[PDB]
Amino acid sequence: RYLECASCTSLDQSCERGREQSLQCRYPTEHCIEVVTLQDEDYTRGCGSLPGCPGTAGFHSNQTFHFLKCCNYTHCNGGPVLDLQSFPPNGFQCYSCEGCSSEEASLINCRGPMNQCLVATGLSYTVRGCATASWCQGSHVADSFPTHLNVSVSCCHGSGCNSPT
Ligand SMILES: *[C@@H]1O[C@H](CO)[C@@H](O)[C@H](O)[C@H]1NC(C)=O
Repeated sequence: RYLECASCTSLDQSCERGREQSLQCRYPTEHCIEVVTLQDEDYTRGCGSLPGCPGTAGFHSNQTFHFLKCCNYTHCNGGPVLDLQSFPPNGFQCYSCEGCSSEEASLINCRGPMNQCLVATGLSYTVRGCATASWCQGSHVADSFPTHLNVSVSCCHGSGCNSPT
């Protein structure tokens, strides 16, 4: 039948404050979705379809945080608003830079499910940080890159394994 999802948008203050709003989605074609990007601060909750649902995907560096979640139960995408600090450190560290070389790259402490060290380059921006595997292997890195460049990703598991060589 229908799936009832939380609904809000950062155009409004609906994410950042208020009673939680509902929206009907067409399941199984659609699911509850929650998309976060903070550098700027874009936040949305509603209906959508991500391949790999239910699940989450995420990436953070020193100055950017992306997170996505998809799920299939009532208001599963609701609750308190997320930021990077909602996620307890997971024990790993990765090098970080924005779109960068060995002459600067600082380690950050990885949080939540973002336990892979990432390097990605777009044909020329380069980014490094902490990522989930689903972020490494999806189309998510191609998105969140300026315009329509050629994207290659490399991820590894192990603290600091994405160091600039
Ligand atoms: C985080 O980034 C800021 C730049 O806005 C920088 O001043 C700071 O040293 C960085 N710290 C870490 C731990 O990455």
